[PDB]
Amino acid sequence: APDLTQLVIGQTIGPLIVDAIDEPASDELSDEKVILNQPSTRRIFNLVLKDAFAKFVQCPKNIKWGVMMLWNPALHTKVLETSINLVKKSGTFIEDHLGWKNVGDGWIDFKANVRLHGDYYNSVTEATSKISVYMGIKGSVHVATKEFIMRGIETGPTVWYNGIRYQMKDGTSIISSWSFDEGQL
Ligand SMILES: [Hg+2]
Ligand SMILES: [Hg+2]
Ligand SMILES: [Hg+2]
Repeated sequence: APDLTQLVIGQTIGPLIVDAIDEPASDELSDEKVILNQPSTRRIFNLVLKDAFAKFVQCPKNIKWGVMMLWNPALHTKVLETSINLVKKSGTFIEDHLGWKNVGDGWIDFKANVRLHGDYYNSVTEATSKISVYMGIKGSVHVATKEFIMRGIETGPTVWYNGIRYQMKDGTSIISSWSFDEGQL
């Protein structure tokens, strides 16, 4: 297990470089009447890390959050399920800030800064680590028809692992792939 607790910006550690070191329950979400009456979407955030990162820090390659987002006059977020690699019930999905406007025909266009978190327990070291994903999302909602369109991720996703932002040694992302498609776990 590498010691990742005393790092500085710019350092190389194994196959990685350190880019940064200072990381930045409503009843409504569980009421099928609210879900019926409001624009909502159920999505999976599927994260696949590169092998060299995953093996080095001893964190599994594939992490998934099953989430819901709901628009309710505003943007409400909830983790429904996580992949079995994350500590049970440790997943969180939070909206930090939101901007929106009416664009006519009863549509609203929005951008939000959101973050996912979860804990991972290493059974060899018996230590728990924190995974964080920051992203800026864009969407559109139509309250009358209850339509919620996810129009993509504009900033991020940016992964922090135990409060450190890594890149590969060659400056590329530690992420192999990600998706934020409709679905549930
Ligand atoms: Hg990880
Ligand atoms: Hg907010
Ligand atoms: Hg990670």
